[PDB]
Amino acid sequence: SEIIRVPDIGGDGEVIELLVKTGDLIEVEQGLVVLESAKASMEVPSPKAGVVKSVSVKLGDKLKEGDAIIELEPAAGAR
Repeated sequence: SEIIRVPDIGGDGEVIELLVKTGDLIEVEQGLVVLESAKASMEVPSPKAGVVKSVSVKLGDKLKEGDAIIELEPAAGAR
């Protein structure tokens, strides 16, 4: 699995709402979270089609770029 931290926003990223859960399988397109900026709010979908494994963040919490956000587990066959 790979950890997905905050991308390059150019400022601080405050979590507004969370439309995901643990064990939920996302897709390459569906949104994932809604962070707000100092001049515009941006959303971040799932960067990989996997199943949420653990949430290292919360709703309303603040995070600075470079900080880990969540850990998706893209079962690449494994079996």
